[PDB]
Amino acid sequence: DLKLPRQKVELVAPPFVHAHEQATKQGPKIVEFKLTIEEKKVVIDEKGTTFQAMTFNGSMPGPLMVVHEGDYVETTLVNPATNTMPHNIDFHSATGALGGGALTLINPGEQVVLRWKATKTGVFVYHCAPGGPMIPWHVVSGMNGAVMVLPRDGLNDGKGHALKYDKVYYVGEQDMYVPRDEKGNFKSYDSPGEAFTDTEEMMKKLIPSHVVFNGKVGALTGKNALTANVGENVLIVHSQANRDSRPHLIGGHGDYVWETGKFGNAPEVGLETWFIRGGSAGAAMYKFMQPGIYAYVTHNLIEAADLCATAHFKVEGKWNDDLMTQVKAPAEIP
Amino acid sequence: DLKLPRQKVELVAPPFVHAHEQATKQGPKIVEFKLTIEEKKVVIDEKGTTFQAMTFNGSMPGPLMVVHEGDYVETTLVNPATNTMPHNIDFHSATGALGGGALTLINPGEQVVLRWKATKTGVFVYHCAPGGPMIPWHVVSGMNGAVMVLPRDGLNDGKGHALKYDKVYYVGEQDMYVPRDEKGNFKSYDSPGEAFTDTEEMMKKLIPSHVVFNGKVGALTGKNALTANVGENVLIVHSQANRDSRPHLIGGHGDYVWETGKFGNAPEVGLETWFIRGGSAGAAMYKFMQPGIYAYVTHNLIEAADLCATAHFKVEGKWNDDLMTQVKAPAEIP
Amino acid sequence: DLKLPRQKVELVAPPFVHAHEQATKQGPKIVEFKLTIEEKKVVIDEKGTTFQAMTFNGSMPGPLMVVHEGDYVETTLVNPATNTMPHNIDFHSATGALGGGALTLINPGEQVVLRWKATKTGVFVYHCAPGGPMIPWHVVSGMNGAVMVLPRDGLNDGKGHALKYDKVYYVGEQDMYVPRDEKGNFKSYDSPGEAFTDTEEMMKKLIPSHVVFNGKVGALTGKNALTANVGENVLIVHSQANRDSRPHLIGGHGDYVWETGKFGNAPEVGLETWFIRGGSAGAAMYKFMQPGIYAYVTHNLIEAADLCATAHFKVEGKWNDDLMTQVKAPAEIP
Ligand SMILES: OC[C@H]1O[C@@](CO)(O[C@H]2O[C@H](CO)[C@@H](O)[C@H](O)[C@H]2O)[C@@H](O)[C@@H]1O
Ligand SMILES: OC[C@H]1O[C@@](CO)(O[C@H]2O[C@H](CO)[C@@H](O)[C@H](O)[C@H]2O)[C@@H](O)[C@@H]1O
Ligand SMILES: OC[C@H]1O[C@@](CO)(O[C@H]2O[C@H](CO)[C@@H](O)[C@H](O)[C@H]2O)[C@@H](O)[C@@H]1O
Ligand SMILES: O=N[O-]
Ligand SMILES: O=N[O-]
Ligand SMILES: O=N[O-]
Ligand SMILES: O=N[O-]
Ligand SMILES: O=N[O-]
Ligand SMILES: O=N[O-]
Ligand SMILES: O=N[O-]
Ligand SMILES: O=N[O-]
Ligand SMILES: O=N[O-]
Ligand SMILES: [Cu+2]
Ligand SMILES: [Cu+2]
Ligand SMILES: [Cu+2]
Ligand SMILES: [Cu+2]
Ligand SMILES: [Cu+2]
Ligand SMILES: [Cu+2]
Repeated sequence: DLKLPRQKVELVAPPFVHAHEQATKQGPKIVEFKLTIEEKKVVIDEKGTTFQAMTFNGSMPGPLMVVHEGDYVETTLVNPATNTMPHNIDFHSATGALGGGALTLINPGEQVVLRWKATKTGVFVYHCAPGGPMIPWHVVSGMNGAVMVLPRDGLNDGKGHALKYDKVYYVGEQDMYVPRDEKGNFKSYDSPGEAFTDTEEMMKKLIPSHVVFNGKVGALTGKNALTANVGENVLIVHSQANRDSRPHLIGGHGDYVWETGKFGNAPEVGLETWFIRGGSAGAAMYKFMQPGIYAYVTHNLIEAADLCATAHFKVEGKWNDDLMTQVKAPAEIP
Repeated sequence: DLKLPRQKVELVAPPFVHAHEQATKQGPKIVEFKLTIEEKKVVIDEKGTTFQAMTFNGSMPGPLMVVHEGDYVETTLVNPATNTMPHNIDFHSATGALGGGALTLINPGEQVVLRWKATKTGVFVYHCAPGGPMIPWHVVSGMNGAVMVLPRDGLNDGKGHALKYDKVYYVGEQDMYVPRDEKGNFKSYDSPGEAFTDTEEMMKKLIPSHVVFNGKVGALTGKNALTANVGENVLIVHSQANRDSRPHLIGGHGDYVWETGKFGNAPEVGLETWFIRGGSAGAAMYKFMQPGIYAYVTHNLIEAADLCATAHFKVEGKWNDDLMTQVKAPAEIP
Repeated sequence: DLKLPRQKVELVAPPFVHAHEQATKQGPKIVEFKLTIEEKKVVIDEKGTTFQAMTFNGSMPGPLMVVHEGDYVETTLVNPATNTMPHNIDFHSATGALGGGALTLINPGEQVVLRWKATKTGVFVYHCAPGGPMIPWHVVSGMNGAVMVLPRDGLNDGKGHALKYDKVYYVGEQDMYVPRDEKGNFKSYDSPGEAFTDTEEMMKKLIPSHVVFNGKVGALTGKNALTANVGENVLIVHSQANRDSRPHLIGGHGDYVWETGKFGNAPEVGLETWFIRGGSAGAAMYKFMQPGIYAYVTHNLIEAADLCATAHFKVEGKWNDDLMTQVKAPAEIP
């Protein structure tokens, strides 16, 4: 009965984002996505700590889905028989049925197809939510991602001017709760079910052992640093499905920031640090002015430096001595 | 000397709100309220955990008081002789004398009458604040509520359009600190005074044992679910006198949100999750589009699902398949 | 090559702020500041608890630096040989080289001179950031302050009207992590290096032992209360380099608040409590209407009353009975 064109999207792993238009002359379509749930034991730090992860499409965060206002998002959610638990999906962008959660509960061996109309613009969390105490556990195990619903005319600054990004990255931040044994070492478990009792006990005390971007300490550093060039406008979408975060680009700013993440509201300008409320996504754009390394952090610096929540940008281009210069290099005090 | 008409209000227990006008053709009046303090041992969870509560009018939160800009709010605060402690009241809506606290300290057996002019619009916390370390203790024991100061022309969207709600609910969120004994069971106490030493020790560690709406786990579920119909615009006032919260309506949105709670500022639009700073009230309105059950939570999902901070809405009306539909019910993977 | 006039500033200790113009007819200048790092053991509470502090210019917070948009800020950072550790400086107001941190690392016995162009208006954090796990440790040891970059036309309300303050105060809030011994007493250490292992262990658990303004419990009370008169417009700049805060003026309001701290955005009006994201500064102005004592707090009241985060204002002037009056003093219940 819904007679619109269908478009398939090939999702890509974060922090990258599948190809899409900002402004578009397309009208509404049914945009088709597939998410396959994977439960897996992963390594989350450089010491080799393991973690019983539960993921959409194998990644933490789940991939960014991008559509336009008035599109219909049709998701095939697949829970292979190789998984152990039921799962579902709640889209904060969607209206009704607990975001879709009440229509998508699938046992191992099942799949389901949900369609929702993208009536609200912005960046939004999606996450699993199977019921009761399982809700936080599946979310903090990694089962969360985001979806971006763009205006058909692209982004604007609330003063009539278009804001076009040259690239977009998705940084998903994950609070993780890994219990310790008596002597103080992190515990390893054979299954998510086996990890549950100790992990819930820790969860209820509200202090994570790790806070990471893209699923691991250091994920977005070295070979996998984010990149830009001087003169490039970069959009950084940041999500946190369970706990607050305060993003900050060290050596830069948020030129235009939607900290609550919703494009019906004008962006704020010229921020140092912004705030992602737990259960939300927000977005910040910045035009790089200087080359070199930047760190992108949550500005609880204990979390950033000690618990895992640091990414890098490596930026190419020409240094601008008008903006900053070392007038006198380090020298002995006279 | 103040020669205005007097109007009595009969307060009602949360989450309901006493009858009031949004837009009004009344001019300023002296609006008369009575709050009677009650210290009492209550049950706060489905396991039968007890808690030494201290309340305005017997409830957590204290009732919502509603007036209009330029009204004078005249409160008779009563501390019956059956209570054990001194108490007072600080209105964040008021100007001077620590919000009224410096003019309202009453021993058991006393009452006091305070008047303040409602010069600031919005939703505001009120709470007890007797001095020193007693301040946090009385607040986290339950002695907090809110007051709404409406513009005389009612609410607007900051773009010239009236925003009229069909109903309003007040959700007061309470962080509670219940100590445990050596074997890990919650402790019970014979009096607030007896609970104080153990409770303060826990308080200073900044992790609540319970986070509840309307005073108890499950208070706003089952028979006492919040209700609406498709097409109804519902205002949800949310307060937290001591600790941050991040409200979220699962399956809905905040169509118009004043997260800082103050009507001199335009609302933000189309939010997924909003943020109530500890020590404040905020407000969100939503027009329901779909029938069914919704959950209203703080979106720290550990707090929501595990510590008590979940309410339900039951919504009547016709399902809208354009907004959401289950294209294919759960089935075996091909 | 940069041929502008040079102006020296004599910094003053917080909460006071060096003399400056709001609106100015001066054009851009090179504004010269000197910061001398001091590592020192200090007393942080009325019980005599000691703390291994690391400071810019001897104070926590470091002093407020005030310039105008388009000025060049030239800082001589000095690390005397009497210190033990390397240090540097990151300005959130600056563009490039990790805010200056990558250009300012100095060993004991060295100094460095950094210049940055003040292209972003607002209040901004500055802090030390020597690398890795040292970053949070130096910040939570006290090595943070703020810089205010004013529009050349002064502040405005976003509706065309000037906002001129009669005085400005800088409240720097510091989360401190002081370990305890087995019997529960705070530990003392002979050096910052000796304090590091125990202090890091505690830091990673994300619960401070103390949260203070101006470096000590009670710093901004008694002789050192903040002051005002009825009719005076006071700007309160609040910073927190590592952890969120929720300022509140008990008995007052935020008449105009930039909670994200950036003057390119209009202020919000009529707030009760505002929110300083960790890693940022914000600012609130209030015109006092009533005499008497006010408390200025973070409205986690446990932190305010029990962990140290309370300042006072003493305000002179005439009481306004229209705004507030005690209709009936405390009396026996009829
Ligand atoms: O940036 C959103 C903000 O901008 C305003 C103009 O101040 O509206 C603009 O953006 C709307 C949503 O994209 C457009 O529909 C509108 O035409 C455009 O002016 C605000 O109304 C809005 O809050
Ligand atoms: O919603 C408050 C927001 O709306 C504006 C118009 O953009 O003012 C409106 O609301 C005021 C307060 O109710 C009215 O007095 C005013 O007349 C009306 O236009 C903003 O000024 C305000 O921030
Ligand atoms: O208060 C900042 C806010 O005000 C507006 C007007 O609504 O611009 C004013 O402030 C700018 C920055 O100081 C001035 O350049 C501008 O001329 C003045 O109108 C907004 O554009 C801005 O967000
Ligand atoms: O050693 N088990 O906690
Ligand atoms: O500047 N950030 O640590
Ligand atoms: O290298 N000292 O001047
Ligand atoms: O058993 N008392 O903590
Ligand atoms: O969608 N909320 O868990
Ligand atoms: O029910 N299985 O297709
Ligand atoms: O007594 N040392 O922790
Ligand atoms: O009103 N403040 O506690
Ligand atoms: O002092 N009693 O009315
Ligand atoms: Cu799941
Ligand atoms: Cu959710
Ligand atoms: Cu009390
Ligand atoms: Cu208060
Ligand atoms: Cu340092
Ligand atoms: Cu920083």
